[PDB]
Amino acid sequence: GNRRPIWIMGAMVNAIGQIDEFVNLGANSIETDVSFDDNANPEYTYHGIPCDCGRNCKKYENFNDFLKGLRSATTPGNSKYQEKLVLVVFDLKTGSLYDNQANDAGKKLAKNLLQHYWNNGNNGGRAYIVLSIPDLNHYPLIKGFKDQLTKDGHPELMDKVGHDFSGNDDIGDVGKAYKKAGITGHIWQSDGITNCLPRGLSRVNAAVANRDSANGFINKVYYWTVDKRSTTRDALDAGVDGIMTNYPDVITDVLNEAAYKKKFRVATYDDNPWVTFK
Ligand SMILES: [Mg+2]
Repeated sequence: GNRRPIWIMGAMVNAIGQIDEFVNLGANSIETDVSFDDNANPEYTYHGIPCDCGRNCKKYENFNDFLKGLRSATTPGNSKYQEKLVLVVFDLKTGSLYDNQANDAGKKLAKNLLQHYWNNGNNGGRAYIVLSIPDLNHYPLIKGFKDQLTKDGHPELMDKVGHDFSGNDDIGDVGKAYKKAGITGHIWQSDGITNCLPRGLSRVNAAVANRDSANGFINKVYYWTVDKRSTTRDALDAGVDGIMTNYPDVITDVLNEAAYKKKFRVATYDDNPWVTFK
């Protein structure tokens, strides 16, 4: 049947210059860390130590600077536009906040994205965005984000927004979180661990089983962080939709292997990331 569209996602793309670096190596998507200040306002795109093996952990920007860069990379006609860059996952570092600031953090995030990425609806960046939350108990962040875009008069930009819970929680507990949050679509499911440590495919397989089941809730599954061809092949054979990597050119080389070219292709803008592949 048809080739599954795959998101090749650059890991820890936290400096404006790294957006071209990863996209030019073959990524169609990036993952970016977002730190929060003591008032739940996004502050930096900063991961810090410890981080993946072989990476400098300390590159960062002011978050709104990063968003203006990412807007340039994803706005047709801009001198820096990358037509291939179609998804951004924000790894929201809400661990520094109290649980009762999760909703406030969603609202602050929406205000910044509206102003600096979507430019108040004037010729904004076109990428789809996944709000990845590391703690299921922070699910109120989603309502905050949606209510703030609604208040600001751009509720439609939620068509460009999806969701992930990154903590490797049990799949049924993830689904309960989404039920609590009132969410019924646009759901990505991460599974992974730092490239520094080993991991098998058991939870990836459970996430794919949920995604492909008649009444499951996951639309897409992505596995992180994968820097080896063998691991790439294992994840593709498991049926994942995304692979997060420090080396997009390794993943691209695997997808260009003749057996994999028959079964997968690199996702473009017209592949809606919220639709389960059939
Ligand atoms: Mg991260």
